[PDB]
Amino acid sequence: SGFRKMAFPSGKVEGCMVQVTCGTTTLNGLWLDDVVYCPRHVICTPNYEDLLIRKSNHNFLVQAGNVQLRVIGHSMQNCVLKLKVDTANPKTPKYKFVRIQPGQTFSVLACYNGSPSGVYQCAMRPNFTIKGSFLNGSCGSVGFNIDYDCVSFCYMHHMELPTGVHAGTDLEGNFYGPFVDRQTAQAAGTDTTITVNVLAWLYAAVINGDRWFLNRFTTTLNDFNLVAMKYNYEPLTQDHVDILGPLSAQTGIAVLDMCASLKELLQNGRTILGSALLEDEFTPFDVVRQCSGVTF
Amino acid sequence: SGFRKMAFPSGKVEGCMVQVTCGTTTLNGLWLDDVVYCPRHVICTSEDMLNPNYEDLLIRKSNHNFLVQAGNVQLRVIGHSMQNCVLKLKVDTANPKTPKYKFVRIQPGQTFSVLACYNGSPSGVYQCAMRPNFTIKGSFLNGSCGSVGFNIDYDCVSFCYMHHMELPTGVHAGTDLEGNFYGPFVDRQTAQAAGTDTTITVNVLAWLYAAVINGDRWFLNRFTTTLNDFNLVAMKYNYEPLTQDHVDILGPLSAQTGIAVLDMCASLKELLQNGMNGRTILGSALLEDEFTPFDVVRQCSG
Ligand SMILES: *C(=N)[C@@H]1C[C@@]2(CN1C(=O)[C@H](CC(C)C)N(C)C(=O)c1cc3c(F)cc(F)c(F)c3[nH]1)C(=O)Nc1ccccc12
Ligand SMILES: *C(=N)[C@@H]1C[C@@]2(CN1C(=O)[C@H](CC(C)C)N(C)C(=O)c1cc3c(F)cc(F)c(F)c3[nH]1)C(=O)Nc1ccccc12
Repeated sequence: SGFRKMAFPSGKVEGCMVQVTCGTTTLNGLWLDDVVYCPRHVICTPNYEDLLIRKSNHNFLVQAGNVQLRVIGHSMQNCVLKLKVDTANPKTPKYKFVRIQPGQTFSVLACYNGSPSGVYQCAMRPNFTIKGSFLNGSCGSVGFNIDYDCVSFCYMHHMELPTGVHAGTDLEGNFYGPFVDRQTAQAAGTDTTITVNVLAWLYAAVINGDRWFLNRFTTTLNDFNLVAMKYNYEPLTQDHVDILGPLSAQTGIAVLDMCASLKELLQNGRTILGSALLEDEFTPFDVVRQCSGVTF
Repeated sequence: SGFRKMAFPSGKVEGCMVQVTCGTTTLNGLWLDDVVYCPRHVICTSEDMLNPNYEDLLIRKSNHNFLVQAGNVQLRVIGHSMQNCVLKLKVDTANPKTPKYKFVRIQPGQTFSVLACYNGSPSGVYQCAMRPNFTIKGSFLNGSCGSVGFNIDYDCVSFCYMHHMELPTGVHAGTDLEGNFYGPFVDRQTAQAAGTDTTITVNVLAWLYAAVINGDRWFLNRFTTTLNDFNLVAMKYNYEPLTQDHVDILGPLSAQTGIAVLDMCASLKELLQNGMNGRTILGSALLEDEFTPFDVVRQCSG
């Protein structure tokens, strides 16, 4: 029993982290095969096309611990810098690049100077920001999930907003949300609660012996959606009902019955899983992987 | 900026996890050098779990009775010895992935990362704290015994915990890497009760300093208190006593924010009497006690 904010085992990702230095700027790089992916803002003192044409291969100092890697080429893809290196990473795992949807979670391996400092779970907020923990030097730190034995890289850290939340790109350099890689005052849209994730966390509470919030009532998907609007909650789709199915069968509580419990919880407000708020940073798959004991 | 429940990168520990099987029992083992450390209850029979005689069961075991697997590589056991509640299995090959490591025994209130494993393979990593009643609030299912707790300063892995059992309340109990249980727990399937748990006061105060560092000031007040008056309050709320030693360790955080410890104590006293009134501190609607003053410094400074 027990329910914690559990990250993925970061072992496969640590073997990919390298230090990238350009001028007086030092950040992190993701070494996969013979390419090092890192935020392009490492070339700033901005016109990225201009600054990149004025760079040579040896202008980029890449370090894998104490081993200096020789840059044999460089190219830009959106907001990511791709540095071709002479040696392929022997610790390159089975990996792929994915772009996650708002509401999806991932583990962040925070790094400084190419070395991993810590690991934590994060959710891609519906306003396309992450509520992470990043200090100066953590750009290039990545977000990932693990399915079977494949690392799915979904996030690269680029910036912090004046509000304290963070923003970054997928591994193709495409920013999540309306953010740009300029050191300018940027504002995130009004954030909303990930409804399907709160429902999955309520199923995790039933699995761990918390039933006080349950009620006899059931609802329709349309009535529950009218309620979600009045509370800044993301709409619940029929697709979300299908992904909640396995958790609904394991507890014997229909999704629309748990929706009537969530409606009641939102109108009145005890603790659930040691929290005094409705937690939205656990997907239905996060609940299954923790409560079923999925390994990697 | 930002404040999260941050675990240590588990890479160095994943390379040490092996699967240990004894009879019909399968659990996790920690492979360091040519020794595999695991909970000794792996030698218990499904029938006699209440009062096993470990010295008696270990004398009737041979090296070939222990099946150790490192992924797909079966390791040959060349010897076996018992140290308190841990079983140490001498193996023929030294772990090539053995990191720089040491064994430490933590004090209640201290935090650490838990690499949860099943069948020798890592499932997940979370942050934990040694509760004042000597239990941990882990997330563990059957087959998780042998999973370890660790801290990684510089490049050395401090192994401080090995998972052994779950108590009827859903909390967990285990040993240090010398096999000494934390608390009054024994490795038997006998009726065991953890004492009434209490809140780690110094950790809540450190987390309040982390909130000021991250721009949360709503809970602050002009009042100050004495250490003795605050301690009378802590009792009325099931909080552990705040000692002068705790004031000293909180010093660096107090100097970085300019808020005296006894002033933050008057804010905690106020927070305990009213609550949150709908407000949140660092995204939590409760007073968090699982961050030591050193965890706050690690995360906020680097
Ligand atoms: C990456 N190495 C660091 C880590 C940091 C963001 N970051 C950057 O390099 C950012 C690059 C820009 C996208 C060009 N960066 C400097 C910012 O995001 C940034 C700078 C400021 C301010 F000066 C003021 C401000 F109000 C603001 F919102 C800013 N954002 C990160 O994740 N956290 C952090 C803290 C301190 C310095 C750097 C970074
Ligand atoms: C380790 N492989 C598993 C994981 C589990 C505890 N655990 C054990 O093997 C424990 C060994 C004892 C110390 C001999 N174990 C069986 C328990 O701690 C245990 C068994 C029971 C009960 F039958 C009833 C009960 F009320 C109780 F509190 C028990 N504790 C773990 O951490 N969580 C878990 C869940 C289910 C099975 C095993 C384990």
